[PDB]
Amino acid sequence: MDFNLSNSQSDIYESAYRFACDVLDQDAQTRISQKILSTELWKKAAAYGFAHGPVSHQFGGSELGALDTALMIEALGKGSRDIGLSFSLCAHLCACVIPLYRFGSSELKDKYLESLVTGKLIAANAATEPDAGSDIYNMQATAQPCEGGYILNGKKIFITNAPIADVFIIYAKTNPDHGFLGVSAFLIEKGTPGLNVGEVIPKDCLSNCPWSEIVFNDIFIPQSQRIGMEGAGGAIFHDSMIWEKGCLSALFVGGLARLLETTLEYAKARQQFGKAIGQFQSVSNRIIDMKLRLEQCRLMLYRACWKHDQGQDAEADIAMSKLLISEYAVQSGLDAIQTFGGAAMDQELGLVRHLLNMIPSRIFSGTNDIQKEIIARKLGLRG
Amino acid sequence: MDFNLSNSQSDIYESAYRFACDVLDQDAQTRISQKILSTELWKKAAAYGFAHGPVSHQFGGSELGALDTALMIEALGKGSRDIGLSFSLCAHLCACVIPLYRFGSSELKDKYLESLVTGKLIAANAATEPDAGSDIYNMQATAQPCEGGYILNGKKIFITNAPIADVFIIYAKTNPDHGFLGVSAFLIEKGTPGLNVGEVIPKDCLSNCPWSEIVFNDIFIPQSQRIGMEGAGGAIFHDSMIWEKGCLSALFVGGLARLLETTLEYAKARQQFGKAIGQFQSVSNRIIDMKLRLEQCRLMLYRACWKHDQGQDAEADIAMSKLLISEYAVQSGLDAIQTFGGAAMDQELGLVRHLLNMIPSRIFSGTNDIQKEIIARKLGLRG
Amino acid sequence: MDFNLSNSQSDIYESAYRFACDVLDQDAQTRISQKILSTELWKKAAAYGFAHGPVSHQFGGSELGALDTALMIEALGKGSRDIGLSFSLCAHLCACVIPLYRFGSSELKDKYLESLVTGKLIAANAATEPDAGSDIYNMQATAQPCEGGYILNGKKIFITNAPIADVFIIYAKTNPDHGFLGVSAFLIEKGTPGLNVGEVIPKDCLSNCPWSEIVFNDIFIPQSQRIGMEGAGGAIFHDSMIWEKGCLSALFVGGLARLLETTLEYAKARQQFGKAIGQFQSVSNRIIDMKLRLEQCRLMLYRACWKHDQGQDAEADIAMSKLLISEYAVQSGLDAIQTFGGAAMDQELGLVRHLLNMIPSRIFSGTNDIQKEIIARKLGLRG
Amino acid sequence: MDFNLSNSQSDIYESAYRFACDVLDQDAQTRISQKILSTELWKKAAAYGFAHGPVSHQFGGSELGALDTALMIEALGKGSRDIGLSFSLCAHLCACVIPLYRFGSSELKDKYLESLVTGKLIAANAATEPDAGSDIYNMQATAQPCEGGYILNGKKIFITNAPIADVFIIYAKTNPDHGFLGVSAFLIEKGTPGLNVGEVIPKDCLSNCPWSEIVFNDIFIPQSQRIGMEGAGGAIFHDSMIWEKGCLSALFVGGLARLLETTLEYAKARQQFGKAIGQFQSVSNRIIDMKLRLEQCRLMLYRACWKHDQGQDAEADIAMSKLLISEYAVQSGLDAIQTFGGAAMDQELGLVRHLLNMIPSRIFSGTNDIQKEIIARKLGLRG
Ligand SMILES: Cc1cc2nc3c(=O)[nH]c(=O)nc-3n(C[C@H](O)[C@H](O)[C@H](O)COP(=O)(O)OP(=O)(O)OC[C@H]3O[C@@H](n4cnc5c(N)ncnc54)[C@H](O)[C@@H]3O)c2cc1C
Ligand SMILES: Cc1cc2nc3c(=O)[nH]c(=O)nc-3n(C[C@H](O)[C@H](O)[C@H](O)COP(=O)(O)OP(=O)(O)OC[C@H]3O[C@@H](n4cnc5c(N)ncnc54)[C@H](O)[C@@H]3O)c2cc1C
Ligand SMILES: Cc1cc2nc3c(=O)[nH]c(=O)nc-3n(C[C@H](O)[C@H](O)[C@H](O)COP(=O)(O)OP(=O)(O)OC[C@H]3O[C@@H](n4cnc5c(N)ncnc54)[C@H](O)[C@@H]3O)c2cc1C
Ligand SMILES: Cc1cc2nc3c(=O)[nH]c(=O)nc-3n(C[C@H](O)[C@H](O)[C@H](O)COP(=O)(O)OP(=O)(O)OC[C@H]3O[C@@H](n4cnc5c(N)ncnc54)[C@H](O)[C@@H]3O)c2cc1C
Ligand SMILES: [Cl-]
Ligand SMILES: [Cl-]
Repeated sequence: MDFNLSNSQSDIYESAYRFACDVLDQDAQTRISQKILSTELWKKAAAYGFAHGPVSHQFGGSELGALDTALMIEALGKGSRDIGLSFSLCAHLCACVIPLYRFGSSELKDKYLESLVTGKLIAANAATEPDAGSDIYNMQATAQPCEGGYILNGKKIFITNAPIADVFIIYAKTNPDHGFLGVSAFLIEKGTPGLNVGEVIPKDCLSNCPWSEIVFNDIFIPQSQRIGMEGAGGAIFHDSMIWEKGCLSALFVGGLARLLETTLEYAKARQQFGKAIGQFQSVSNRIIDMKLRLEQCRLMLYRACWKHDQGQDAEADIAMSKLLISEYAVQSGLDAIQTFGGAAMDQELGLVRHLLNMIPSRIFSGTNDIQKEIIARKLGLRG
Repeated sequence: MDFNLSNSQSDIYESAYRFACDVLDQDAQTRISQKILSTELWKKAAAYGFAHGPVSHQFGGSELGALDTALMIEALGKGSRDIGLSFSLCAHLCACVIPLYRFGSSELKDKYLESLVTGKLIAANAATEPDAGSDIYNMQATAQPCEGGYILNGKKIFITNAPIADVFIIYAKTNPDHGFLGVSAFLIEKGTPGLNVGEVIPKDCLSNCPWSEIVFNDIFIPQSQRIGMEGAGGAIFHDSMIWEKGCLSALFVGGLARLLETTLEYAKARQQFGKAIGQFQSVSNRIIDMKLRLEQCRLMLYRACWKHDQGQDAEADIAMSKLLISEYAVQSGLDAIQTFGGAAMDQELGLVRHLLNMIPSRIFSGTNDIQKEIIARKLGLRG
Repeated sequence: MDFNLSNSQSDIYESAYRFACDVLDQDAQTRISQKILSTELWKKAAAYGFAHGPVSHQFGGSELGALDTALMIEALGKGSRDIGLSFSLCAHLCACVIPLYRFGSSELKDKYLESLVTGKLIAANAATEPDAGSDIYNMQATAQPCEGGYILNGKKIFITNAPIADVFIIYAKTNPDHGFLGVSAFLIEKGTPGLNVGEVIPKDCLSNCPWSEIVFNDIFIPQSQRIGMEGAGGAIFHDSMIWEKGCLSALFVGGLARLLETTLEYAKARQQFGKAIGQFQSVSNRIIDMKLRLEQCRLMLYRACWKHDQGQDAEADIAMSKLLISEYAVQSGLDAIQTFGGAAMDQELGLVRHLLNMIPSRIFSGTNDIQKEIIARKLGLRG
Repeated sequence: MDFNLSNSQSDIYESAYRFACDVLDQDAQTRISQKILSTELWKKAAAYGFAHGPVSHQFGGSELGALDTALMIEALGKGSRDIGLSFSLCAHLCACVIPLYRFGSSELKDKYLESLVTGKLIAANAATEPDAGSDIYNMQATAQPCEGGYILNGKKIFITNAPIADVFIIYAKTNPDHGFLGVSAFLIEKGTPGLNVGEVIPKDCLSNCPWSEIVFNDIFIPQSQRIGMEGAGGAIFHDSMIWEKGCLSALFVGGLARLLETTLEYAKARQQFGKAIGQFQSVSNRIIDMKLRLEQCRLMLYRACWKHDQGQDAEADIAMSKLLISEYAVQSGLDAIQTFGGAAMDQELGLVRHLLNMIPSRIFSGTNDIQKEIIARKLGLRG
């Protein structure tokens, strides 16, 4: 039992924090105001190491564990205001790079993986459908086996990075008899005949992180573009979501550390009735809640990632961390706004934008109600 | 003890609801998207009766009580998506029309009141300052008595309607010896020398409801433009805030009724795992919270306004209603977003915009921490 | 819309309050300490009017509506510390007297009803079973039709008043083919062969309100002791629970009014750090929550009972009031303890005992989770 | 960063757990029912090691750190239902043994310390007064210096173990000019002239853990019985409370682990409506809250104790852990009762007694409002 980072981990965190502050946070306000995802800046971040994670040196990666990867992402969330870009980059890492590395054939990895790890190519993960959100294994897109590969039809929605992606990691049914056991995963390139990528659909939350629908109209998928074995697509999706929930969520821990520092400074400086507003217990009690939340969810995050790195079953731990981080990120965003009062409306300071950016954290990679269902199942309550 | 509306009250509510749906809600999505406050549409709403409240027939008003006025505003909040326009109109009524009617001289009312009641003129209330928010009686703007009236200097911030107002109801110290007893109220016209109205300052919440700063540089206020007696400005401000907290807050009760209907319809229609999502208790428990909140805060609102109409001391009741409505409006906005999941990001449906519009309700007219301080004082805990 | 009591209602409340203070609360501390239910005192309360409710003058009652009955019970909850006795009396009224009056034949009412209304006889309602709590229509006790009546077998648990009852209102299946439509209700006398009333089972909550199990071993029920029609027992039980949830819950509104007055007095009188503890916002914020809860749940209670008296469908309103009153009674008990600190441990003052007495309010007459299921069904979420 | 116990720590926990189950939990139900604190059993627990903590081998101790000591206490809280005895023992360790070891002279330690570490003698800590609870440095008891020592007068209340203690660690003012700097600490023996120990005062929470008032009437304290330096009594008290809040609170973490296991088993076994009640999300969502709380507060506890063992400033960490453990212990007690419904009233199972035992955890060693004030001060909000 030890609660210090190693020297190596401290160096990883500090280097990522410096890059986030000195590279990505530069001119963030202009990109945020204009709703710009700068692909050239995204690629520099990818190549720095944010697209690497556990990938081996063979493919340009850093062989990091889950805890190391989470520390880099926590630093990114604390140091850069451009959380939409950070979310886009981390989705590419956790839901696209990592499954290709963990399950792709040698041929597929040799063709695509280093390009994704360096950001030469941007990827999008396409699983969710109009009638398959939480009930993902109800997906209806079909990859019908045929001579030489598959014929793919269907529609995916809510696809982060789709408007800017060069490749798509898609999940579809190769056996409509089954749910989970009937899904396979495939890599398809932008421009393939029959792949219709929709225009960006605007949103107020994470507003410069592009998403859109994609429609498959009779796409031919060559056999060599299947990721993993036939029917393994549910397991591949599940594994990718463990990585996304475990490490991507660290963004919001770093964002909460930043928010709490801003909120503490204001509560010490702003005076009403002849005293700092932090001296009123209505004000300080909320700030203490923010502090309590930050410390608890950071420890839960670190333990979930450490358990994964030890080879232990961390599924419940990752569901608990994803739930706590996202709940605490939203609640603390509300508490920071309450601390500032009318001053919270300022768009430069961005407290309201911060709350908006935290709202989807309770939805992405499985809603928090679904996290409770996962934990309930691990506790024996779904037998 | 009776919980029905009278026939007259039902007619007032239904007429206001029809106007909100059939006039104001028409083309609201375009104005919301473009961040437009249509002054011509605002004036039609004012003249319909939303700028009338308790004003007598002599000045074009309807002699409504607080409960009647709140019902009209509740209908407005349920029927029109353009809550920024509705907030702007209700601020003009509660913080400008009503104090002028209740405290202005015959001469001032004869010159200005009917124009404000018909919306011929738009008014803004200017009390808050950089160093006087919750601690309003710390305001530093000074109206120094001089031959013929006053010399006014100072700065006001967060002033709803300032960029579009023709007249300003301003509060300033006529005696810097005192706080509350040292404030007077004045009506000043747009264009008076020394009145510098700032450009609109954008915000994400209530985004088409304009606000800005105003600076007074050596303005001469003629004696006849003082509203009420010298030093009564604190009492006038206080009375105006009772009306704003009591009736303007009804907007958010009507908005919660609308939100709950939308949320119920979706939870019945959207299916996952082979059933409507409303069949999962994680989903329905939040919707029941929304229902419980709506019923409780509507009754608290109605009782506060009824008590005022009976001539009873309703200050604690109004503080309790303002606190409950705004807390419940924010919490229910969060719960509706959670019900919809990724579907909540759609900008046309506007669930995220609705949450943004509810966030300032816990701040305007006195924060909810200040409402607790008012209630504490009424309960004898601040002696 | 009116929020005053009538003169008649004010008189009912005040007379009940005086009886609760001047009769029942006398020597309550001794009975509470010794865990005594004084049947002679219970009978005086019954005869005063607490066993009357809506029963007609023909049978000794007062023809009160639900709101009148709730006011009497609210006064009882505020004026008497002996809430175990009050709960016992109100269970007899709402679950035994009222169904016999509403559904019993002329012959059964002529034999028993006036005796129950005067408290000459004490009754217990026996519905719950080991395997039928929330799922009450799963009850397994059987009243098998036979020549002359029925043969009754089964076991009931959690039966308030069973150790002191002279008569039992029992629910059992007359058709094991059905659930709700298969239940009938019967009145059986203490001492009937085969009726085995268990010894009192102690509890820490409502500790002097006796309950026990009852076992039926081949009881013969004569035909004339069926209450209502064959198979109407589910409807009779349901109606009785509407009365119990609607009016019995008023006990806890009166108890919260008493608790809040005690808590306010202490927060003004107790000083630490040179000021009354009510001046610290951590302390006052909880007391304001208690006040907000009291006002909201009293209005919800009154509206539910008024709607019933108007002949409107009040089922959702009664479920909402039962849920809010019991949740707020428990939360406010916790908040009063927090206000007093170590002083809350005093057994004479009884703040901890008060919390214990409120704990079962979230369980009796249907748990609060079941109240949410009822409200969900009324909102169309259980179709 | 590592989240495993060492082999030594696992052995400490497991040995303490076995002793708690196989020695202390034996016949606990009888002692709980009769409100008995068995001093002979208490002494066996003390001698086993529960009175040792950090005390050196010289005095019979085990030289444990704070984390080791907390693990032993967590095991005690999980393994023994007799939490009143466990609280009594841990108060003696943390508030009496530890300050004597850390601050007492060689002469005082040689006379008393090994006897306290073996439980040969029981000690009580007497700091709180009628007018000095949270505001402890307002204590009014006076130890007036005189020839040969001090004359002690005053009154202490809420003193755990006073009715059974052989020695008292008392705090009193040696300089009524100052608060914190004016307090000194002393050891006095039962039977000293002028020491009047009150009779046990009963309570419903921790009901077999005796407490009482003590009155000092002109007690002569010889100079050699002062613990530490003159005026160091505030620092000694503060240090003792760090140990009590840091390690004694582990009792409630172990109790929550036990409660959660009991609650999970019931939610799997109890069926209504044809399924285990754990399958209803209203039920499982609360159990998941219990699980989330247990994991978070155990990690916060372990980190606070580890930081203390590393020589770091752990004051904020200990205040955060004491607050979270006690809040989560109370909330989880409420949630377990809600899970069981009417079955929670059973006195043998003791769910209601468990809630009662957790209620004072939010008060002892400083209320949770005071913990927030400590954290606020550490965050710079009390400057
Ligand atoms: C920012 C963001 C980025 C995203 N990026 C991607 C991406 O790149 N690729 C991709 O494939 N998808 C992506 N998604 C989609 C995401 O996976 C879905 O939003 C998620 O699976 C939830 O599905 P849904 O939104 O359809 O909600 P629904 O499943 O319709 O849920 C609606 C409500 O019902 C509740 N509910 C549903 N089932 C249950 C149940 N069994 N028990 C209890 N409650 C239940 C939910 O918790 C929620 O409250 C993204 C979403 C967001 C918000
Ligand atoms: C939508 C909107 C419209 C507005 N329109 C107008 C307008 O037209 N005219 C106008 O004059 N003003 C207007 N205002 C300003 C409004 O009156 C102020 O925002 C309000 O008075 C709060 O002051 P503040 O924002 O400076 O917050 P502060 O007073 O700085 O409060 C900051 C924090 O400290 C807390 N706090 C302060 N004092 C205490 C205390 N004693 N106890 C406990 N907590 C305390 C607050 O509750 C809050 O959490 C508007 C504001 C909003 C949001
Ligand atoms: C003070 C008191 C007095 C009583 N007096 C009487 C009396 O005089 N006569 C009598 O007949 N009975 C009486 N009862 C019993 C009472 O009716 C039952 O306690 C009640 O019906 C709940 O059943 P249960 O206790 O078996 O809990 P269970 O039904 O076992 O419930 C256990 C848990 O599962 C939850 N749960 C169950 N089903 C669902 C569902 N569908 N959805 C979500 N959650 C669910 C519950 O809410 C609870 O959290 C009394 C109870 C109390 C506490
Ligand atoms: C189980 C138990 C065992 C105990 N054992 C001992 C023992 O052995 N020896 C001993 O000396 N004492 C003991 N105590 C007493 C304990 O130290 C006091 O209860 C504690 O210091 C709180 O003081 P109080 O109870 O007088 O509450 P008060 O100080 O009167 O507090 C009342 C309320 O005011 C609040 N409050 C007070 N000041 C502030 C503030 N500045 N800001 C915000 N809120 C504030 C509190 O949080 C609380 O809500 C024990 C108490 C308990 C419950
Ligand atoms: Cl305060
Ligand atoms: Cl469910």
